[PDB]
Amino acid sequence: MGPGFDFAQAIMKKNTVIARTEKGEFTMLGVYDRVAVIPTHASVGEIIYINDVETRVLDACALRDLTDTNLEITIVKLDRNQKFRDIRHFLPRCEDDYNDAVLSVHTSKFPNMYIPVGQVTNYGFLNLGGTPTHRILMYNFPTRAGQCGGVVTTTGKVIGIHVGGNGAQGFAAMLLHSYFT
Repeated sequence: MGPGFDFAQAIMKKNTVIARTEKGEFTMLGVYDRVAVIPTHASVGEIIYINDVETRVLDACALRDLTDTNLEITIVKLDRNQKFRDIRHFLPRCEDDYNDAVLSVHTSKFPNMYIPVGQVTNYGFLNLGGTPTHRILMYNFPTRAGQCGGVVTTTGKVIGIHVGGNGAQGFAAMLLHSYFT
């Protein structure tokens, strides 16, 4: 509808796949080469389905901060025959608050879904499903099951991936440039 949705659509059309684990179907953001991200609660194993094709996982790292606190981001290297467009230059360098963000989801249940979530707070600490979690972004939208892995963007930045909600607010894990050097 406008330039927020334009940037979101550009990311979805080239930099997302549908990932399936034993824990469900997730939006998965490809960042560069064969490297992608997914919520840690997807429980990535040795094999994952990528657009319904059996794919070997070459490496998987569940990120934690230097206090040994969950960040809810798993970085996955896929045994895929094709690279992602390199979008690392759209990643923020530091923790921040944002205006006018879009959450974009693409799964079998929710194809071509875009949600204007509005203002995004650097929330910080969240007890996410019982697990202490840091670097959480919050937006005041009633996000639902099937949105995990959804990409959070502003115009010109890819800022996070959706990891949960409480019925009234949604929560994303930050993406930072330093995760992907």
